[PDB]
Amino acid sequence: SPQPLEQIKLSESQLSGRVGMIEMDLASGRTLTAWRADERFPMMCTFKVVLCGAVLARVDAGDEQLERKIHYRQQDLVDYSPVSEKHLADGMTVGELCAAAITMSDNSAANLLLATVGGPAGLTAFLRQIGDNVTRLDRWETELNEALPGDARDTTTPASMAATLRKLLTSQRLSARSQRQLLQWMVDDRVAGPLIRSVLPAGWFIADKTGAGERGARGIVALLGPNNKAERIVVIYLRDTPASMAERNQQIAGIGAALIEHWQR
Ligand SMILES: OC[C@H]1O[C@H](O[C@H]2[C@H](O)[C@@H](O)[C@H](OCCCCCCC3CCCCC3)O[C@@H]2CO)[C@H](O)[C@@H](O)[C@@H]1O
Repeated sequence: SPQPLEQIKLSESQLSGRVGMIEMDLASGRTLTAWRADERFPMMCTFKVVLCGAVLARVDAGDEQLERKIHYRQQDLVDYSPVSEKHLADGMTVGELCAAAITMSDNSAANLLLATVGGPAGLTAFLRQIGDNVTRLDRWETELNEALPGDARDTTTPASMAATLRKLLTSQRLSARSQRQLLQWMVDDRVAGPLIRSVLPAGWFIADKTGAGERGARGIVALLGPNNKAERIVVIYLRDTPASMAERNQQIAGIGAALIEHWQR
């Protein structure tokens, strides 16, 4: 592998798309590697980590309970609802909805939770309240994945998303238990977690949320480190590439390979 920056460049030229990337020390917030870190990218499903952050802040404040059962109707469901479509009769707890959103990328679960936090405008207000003045959610699932060229809606930057994920996981803005829960939901990702582990060297920690949208948009926010520890936040977004899903996945994996190969840095 080339050095990470060189691999990222190669990825842009092979994908004919824009890559944005940041590697950040989880403990200190040190930015180690940055590429287009201040450019906008569609969040896609990665927004669901922030969403569950807002939910947990409500729980901490006594305005919400993870146990609270939410009942919903079929008319409420949107495209890709693998868990929520199974519980029309019996409902799902707020905590179950969070797990379905982060671990199983359930879109209707995400919308149900969005309802509880004041919708896209409420989640955006929450971002401002934790000092993220860049990330914005404007739409619900699934329109938020539209990824129109140049459209600022539903976007973040690698730098903002990394800083925000660090704030949610470690800054004591959330309670100890809530920080632990948000981390655990990312540890439990079923969409990409088990696949990533299958290709990581022994000893490497992974927790993640992945996202996918239109026009090539792909992304991952992750915690990664050797010695079974979450040492770094890695945020990678791709946009405006015509490439196959498989090659987008491979290119993201290649940037990861470069990070691992050149870790001691
Ligand atoms: O010397 C370091 C290591 O080099 C190789 O490991 C390879 C591994 O065999 C390959 O499968 C992976 O591909 C990359 C897999 C990454 C998967 C996605 C990563 C995510 C996580 C963070 C967010 C972005 C993407 O590269 C590493 C590093 O070369 C050797 O196989 C391994 O024995 C050795 O310990």
